Amino acid sequence: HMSAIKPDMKINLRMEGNVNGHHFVIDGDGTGKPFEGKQSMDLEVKEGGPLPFAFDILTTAFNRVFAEYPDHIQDYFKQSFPKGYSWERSLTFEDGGICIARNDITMEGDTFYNKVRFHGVNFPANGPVMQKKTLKWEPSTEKMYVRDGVLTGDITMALLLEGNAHYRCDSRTTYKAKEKGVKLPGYHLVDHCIEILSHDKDYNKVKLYEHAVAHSGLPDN
Amino acid sequence: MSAIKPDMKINLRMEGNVNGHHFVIDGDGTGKPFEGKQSMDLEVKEGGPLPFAFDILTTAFNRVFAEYPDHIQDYFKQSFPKGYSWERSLTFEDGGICIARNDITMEGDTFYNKVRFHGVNFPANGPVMQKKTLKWEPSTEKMYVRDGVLTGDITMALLLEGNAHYRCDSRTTYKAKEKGVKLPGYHLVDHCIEILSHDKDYNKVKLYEHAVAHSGLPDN
Amino acid sequence: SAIKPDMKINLRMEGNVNGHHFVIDGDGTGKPFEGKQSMDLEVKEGGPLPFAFDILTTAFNRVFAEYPDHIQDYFKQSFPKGYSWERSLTFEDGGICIARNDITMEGDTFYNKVRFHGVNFPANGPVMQKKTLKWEPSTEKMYVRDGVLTGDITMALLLEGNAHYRCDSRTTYKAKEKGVKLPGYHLVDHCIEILSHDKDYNKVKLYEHAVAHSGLPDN
Amino acid sequence: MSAIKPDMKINLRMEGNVNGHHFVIDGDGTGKPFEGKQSMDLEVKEGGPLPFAFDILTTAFNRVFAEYPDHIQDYFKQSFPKGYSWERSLTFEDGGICIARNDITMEGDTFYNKVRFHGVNFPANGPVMQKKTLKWEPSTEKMYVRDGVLTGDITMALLLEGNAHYRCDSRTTYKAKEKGVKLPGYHLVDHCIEILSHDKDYNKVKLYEHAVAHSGLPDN
Repeated sequence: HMSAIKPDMKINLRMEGNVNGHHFVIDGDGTGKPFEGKQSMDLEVKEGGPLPFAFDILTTAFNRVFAEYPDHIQDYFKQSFPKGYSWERSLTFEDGGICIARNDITMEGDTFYNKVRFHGVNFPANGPVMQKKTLKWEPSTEKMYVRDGVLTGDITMALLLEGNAHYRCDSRTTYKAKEKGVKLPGYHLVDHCIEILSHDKDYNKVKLYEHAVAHSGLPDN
Repeated sequence: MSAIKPDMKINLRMEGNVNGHHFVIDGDGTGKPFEGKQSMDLEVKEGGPLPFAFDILTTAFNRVFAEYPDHIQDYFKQSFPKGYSWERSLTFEDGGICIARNDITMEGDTFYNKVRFHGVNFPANGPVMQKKTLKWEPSTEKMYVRDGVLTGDITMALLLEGNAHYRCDSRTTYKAKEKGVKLPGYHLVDHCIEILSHDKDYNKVKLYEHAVAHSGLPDN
Repeated sequence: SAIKPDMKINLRMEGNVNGHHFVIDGDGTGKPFEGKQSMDLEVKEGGPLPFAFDILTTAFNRVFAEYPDHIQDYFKQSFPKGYSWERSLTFEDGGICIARNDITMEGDTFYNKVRFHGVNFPANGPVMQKKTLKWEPSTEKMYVRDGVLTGDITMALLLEGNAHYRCDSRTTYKAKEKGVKLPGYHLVDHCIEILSHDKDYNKVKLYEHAVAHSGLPDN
Repeated sequence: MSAIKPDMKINLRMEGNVNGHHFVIDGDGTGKPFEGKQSMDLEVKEGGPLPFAFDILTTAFNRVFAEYPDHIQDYFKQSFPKGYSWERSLTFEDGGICIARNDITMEGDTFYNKVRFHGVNFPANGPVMQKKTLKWEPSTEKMYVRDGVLTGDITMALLLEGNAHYRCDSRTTYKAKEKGVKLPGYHLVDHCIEILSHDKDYNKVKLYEHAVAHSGLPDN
């Protein structure tokens, strides 16, 4: 239908979560261009700071409506508004650390609202996360498809570590629309790149940016 | 002057969210720490009736209730009266993943458990959302130290109607709250857990568990 | 190089999946610098295969990837002495495959000795029941772990009725000669296709196109 | 008139490759199936000496030698004179991934095993390639039926030099050569395996394993 999505969107996000027995609340004002698949956010930890973990593991939980979609790819995400949609996500890191995240997404005019939740367990004390040895998320490629009838995305992720070592994480998100009638898209790919643009010593304030582009792979891309 | 007594009470509240259905469950239990045997009556206070298999939360309803033999260090009875806390991951073969955690404390003859539980990515047509589970099969927990921390891994299996099984890998880390508590060597904990009875919609459940720690073959 | 812009390809695989043994020969031709290669495969032994042919197909040389100038090309750098890989394919339903290929080049031809071993596919899975359609296009991630080039992939077989069958690959790349320069983190896009086949895939014509890039926001 | 005797011989030859290194290990030993014990002296005919920890081949060297109680259907002993076969995947925590196979048959009082074994992606600096393993810890195989086939999953751990552990998940699929043989229901199989003896190079090795099957708690 007609979406309600206009090319400059405000972004309003709200995260509550616990890693390793440590609670934190974080807020973010942000703005974006859904149709260019770009956005940036100003996160500010409202409780639980300084976080004793790496802020990087939180970042992808900070909306694939901001994915530049070609018209030969069904945009399950933009066609899900006004009503909106919600995702669930597991992150499984290679040292048995595992997070689950939920984000539920609505729209009040020029603004997306995100009630996000984040939980992480089993991070080992001398690992990259708890010792905060992380540098950035490398550029990834999300594999999009339908299983048991739900748009699913899997990703093979890797965090750059000091020493230019890499820390592997597997990602699986399930997206569900709030409204009936949303066409399921054929299998596709979504390149992204996420980025901490600026940040203070303790990470209590953070500038985040993301660029996500959908494509069919080779070749034709 | 022991912190652990032969007949103990168990007081628990869990709060969780699986597939986005919120819930709070409360349990009122009794145990025999030295016999590794305990039972519990749980009543759902919010979220009833639960739209997923009650079974998935049951191991998240305390290893002080294991019978430990003298030749295996008993970390959990050693962690009291101050307490301890576990974090747990449950990874289901169909994408089902839960994380959970329990902070156990003690007042006199009573354990106080604050428990959380979050489950994502269970399919609509799987054994959990369809409520086809009957019971956790009796299982063996592998206990070992990794990075300063007591850790158990378990190959779990949920028995289903039609008698197929449905697999879960669990990892649990246990952390004493007081310093200095001595880490056990490598060992095994035998478990069996059961819903003795329940009301139709699982708003009231009586749970029972039994765990016995051992060293395996060939000394058992 | 001495890797020519038009290479020929000599393949020879020997395999065993679910205790079914097979031997498969393939000869083809390539445009290494364009990142493209097709091959005519023939099952010399153990056919008609009791399982989906697609699972063997990535087992049928990253040297055929278009590498841009800002990315180290480990694979063409490894020649003319060559390189090797072991790979593991972990499928969602417990089915596991491992593969190895030694890749040598004498003259204008690449030679591959390729091994491939599969265990624990369920009797009624998409693999033993032949319900696979094609691999979907993919995107290998290349990084270094413990001084060895590694490429991990989120793979997915398209099946009958458009369902998918997930698979996770890990591949480790080892240059033959010492101290060949390890590349920085990067991606290869892939697309592999059976172009045509006969009834029981005793005869198979394959194509693959790989392009290396450093991801957004550049690619 | 039962096929299996209380004192069998074992003839086993293995062919294998880990990390591009080929090898052949031949074997000769004995054991008591109804007791669930066996032992064998293993000779490296080729590939020797072996770069990698010898322990990772050890479980790949027959559940016939498992002690089953009358209340559990013994799939393996009900497989013979015809015999049975297994496939194995070993998935190590640091990316190392093994797959193995064996066809077990019988000729008189001898079991004959054709063992294949292939490990890939073991990190040059790991305990595997660096040979810092000491032993497998005692374990418990979880036996159940998937798609009509006997499948046992294990939570394995290697003890390494320095009191650390190395984790490995096992999945084995068991298939009789004979039609009809009836599958048991869920059970546990306690294992313990031991290099009893070996030369500095590990080209000659004496092995011992002990298997006992049971219903787990509280029926053990």
